[PDB]
Amino acid sequence: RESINPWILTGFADAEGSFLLRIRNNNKSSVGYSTELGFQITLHNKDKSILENIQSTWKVGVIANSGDNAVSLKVTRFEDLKVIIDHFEKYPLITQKLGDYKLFKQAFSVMENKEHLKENGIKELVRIKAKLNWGLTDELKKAFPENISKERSLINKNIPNFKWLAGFTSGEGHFRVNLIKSKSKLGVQVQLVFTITQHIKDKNLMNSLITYLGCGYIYEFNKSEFSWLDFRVTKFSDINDKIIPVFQENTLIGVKLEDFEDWCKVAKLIEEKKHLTESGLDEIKKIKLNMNKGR
DNA sequence: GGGTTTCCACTTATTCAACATTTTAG
DNA sequence: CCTAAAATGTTGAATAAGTGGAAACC
Ligand SMILES: [Ca+2]
Ligand SMILES: [Ca+2]
Ligand SMILES: [Ca+2]
Ligand code: NA
Repeated sequence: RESINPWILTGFADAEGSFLLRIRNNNKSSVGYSTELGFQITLHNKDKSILENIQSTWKVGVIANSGDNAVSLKVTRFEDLKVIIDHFEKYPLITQKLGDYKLFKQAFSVMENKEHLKENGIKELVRIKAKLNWGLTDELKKAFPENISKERSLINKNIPNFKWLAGFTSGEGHFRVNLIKSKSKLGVQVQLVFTITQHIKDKNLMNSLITYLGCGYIYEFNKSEFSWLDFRVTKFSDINDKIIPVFQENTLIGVKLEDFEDWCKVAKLIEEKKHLTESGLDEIKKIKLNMNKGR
């Protein structure tokens, strides 16, 4: 029954939200197409209570299973989309997703004017959809023979505050205990790692985390044709003095919170040098077993 | 109406989270 | 030598993004 701070909500939407525009062949519509406009977040079942909390913050949206292991919050009821717009006007998005929101807003105006029931409005929705997310299907492009741009301006914005960061990290952030086989006396080095992962279309934002948080580095990764970035922090001093205090003051949501708290336990032990004792490493190992995929 | 809207079931691709090992720095 | 810090690479599923079907609203 708890609500979410609005900037945390926008950071979580930058991480996990998606805007939807359906343009559907419909034999019963006057113009031959019906439409649906919306916002949605799909998460693993274990984080259903986040969706319930967003739903009670906005008082809009419906929650439904999405397959066997996930669950969605979807807002497509047209009048309820005014809450979505009012929220993201007041607490605006930061990632390239802001561009998708701007297209969602253009689609909202077409629909608010009832133009989507006419030829000209459907054509404008098609032009808007061509720039949104994955674009037009081949079928829908062939149905609207017209030179239609798929290009948009890139978004370039700075992290607005640490609440946005707590929300974004609740989505994309990762805290772990990395056990490194070592030549140390004890034979296992404990490394705490904070990671944020993102596609390269938001390299600017990613690169800025180094300055925003005053620590870390960025790597690129390649998997066949796909590319993404990690921001990482591995220096214990930065973890303990910069990362941990941020998220104690700006509280994570979801089960990621419990992983952060467990991570902070191991930070305490390292600060006490108990990671260099057998009784310590044993406890660290137990804590790690119950984090992330092992929870 | 009956054209339009809204919801639920369910699918798809891949961008995330996750992870361990291997070097390097100091 | 002893630890800490950074780099090297994967992996596969939790995301993002999307479609089929139809009840029922206005
Ligand atoms: Ca994302
Ligand atoms: Ca995500
Ligand atoms: Ca490599
Ligand atoms: Na996530």
